[PDB]
Amino acid sequence: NFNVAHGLAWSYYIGYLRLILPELQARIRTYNQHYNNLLRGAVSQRLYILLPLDCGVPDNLSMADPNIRFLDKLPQQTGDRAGIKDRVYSNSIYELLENGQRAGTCVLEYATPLQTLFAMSQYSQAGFSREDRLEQAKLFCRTLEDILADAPESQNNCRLIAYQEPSFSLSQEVLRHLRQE
Amino acid sequence: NFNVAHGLAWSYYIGYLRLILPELQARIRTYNQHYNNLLRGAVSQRLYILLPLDCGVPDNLSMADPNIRFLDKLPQQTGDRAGIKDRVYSNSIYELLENGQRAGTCVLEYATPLQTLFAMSQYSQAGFSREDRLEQAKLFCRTLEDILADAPESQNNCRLIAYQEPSFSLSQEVLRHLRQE
Ligand SMILES: Nc1nc2c(ncn2[C@@H]2O[C@@H]3COP(=O)(O)O[C@H]4C[C@H](Oc5ccncn5)C[C@@H]4COP(=O)(O)O[C@@H]2[C@@H]3O)c(=O)[nH]1
Repeated sequence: NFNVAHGLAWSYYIGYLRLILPELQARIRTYNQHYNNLLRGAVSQRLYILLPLDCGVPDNLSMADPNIRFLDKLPQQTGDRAGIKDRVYSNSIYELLENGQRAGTCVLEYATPLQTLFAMSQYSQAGFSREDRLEQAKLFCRTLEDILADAPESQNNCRLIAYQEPSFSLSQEVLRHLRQE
Repeated sequence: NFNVAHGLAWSYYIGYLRLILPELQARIRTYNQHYNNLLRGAVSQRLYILLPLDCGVPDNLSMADPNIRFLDKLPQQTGDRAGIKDRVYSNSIYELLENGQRAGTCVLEYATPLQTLFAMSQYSQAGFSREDRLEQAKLFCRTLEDILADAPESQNNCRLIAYQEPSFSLSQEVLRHLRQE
């Protein structure tokens, strides 16, 4: 069942990343210059993409870690897509707390196809076991990294954060990637 | 390569159809009662989903047929999704012209995963030929129909329109499905 995660990764590139990454720096600059609080640190460049290998993808990031707190939305990106006039692509900005204080600010989200792998393992008609789910999650991330390595749209625009939970700190995991830049 | 279209279909259900179909009747009623022109026909119930087996999915439906013309958007559906606060699900309403006159009004769009199958066949690193694309497109539609047949979310909410181009009239193809209701 190689083909499942392979297709989901290509889908994620074709239907999302290649569309939004080219416009993301401009959107962040606009946020930083026009909407961001005058007294706060700039939003980091780059979309940070969370890849939990157990495909546990909560809708609310504050569920996964208290130290990750919603700050604001970027300006919306819209475009006609497959018969939908002005389909909306939206991204959320988070503050990352270290010792009750802001250590970082970045555009952050989960790779939503990992939600599909999770659900497919829960639905009997999908014919996809829980054991194949880790293997698929890993294959998804490899394929995605292979794609972005060749992608002209990835111009230091994008950072993948793969992780496994065995207390694990997600905010620390993100701060580690954020400080490397 | 059974697994490609299989996963894309499940993804389409999990990440879209199961989320929007339950709320679609309410959204259409709201449009019909509050936003729709007093003197026009009601928008049909049901989301009409175009499935061109050649995976030719233009962004603008007026490209595919002059007689299909954008009228309006439904009210937006929003929800927190995978770390994105207020991700937007948007649908477009079209008028369908027969002899220069309005014969029908419906919420209409293409199945966007067919765009992924198309693009995957164009990108060398995807390892997916044009010949496998028809087979995958067919498998996508079968899997989707299998899912919706068991789906509690599909409550006469949803109509699949599969077709192949050999002049073919898309608006007629849609009017045929629309008049069956
Ligand atoms: N028409 C229509 N189809 C939709 C819509 N939303 C999802 N779908 C389709 O549902 C399936 C599963 O969705 P996922 O969210 O798990 O995966 C997505 C995640 C990412 O997209 C975004 C977009 C905005 N913000 C975050 N991520 C790329 C990937 C593929 O996205 P698509 O190529 O658009 O197709 C998908 C896919 O086939 C919609 O609003 N309209």
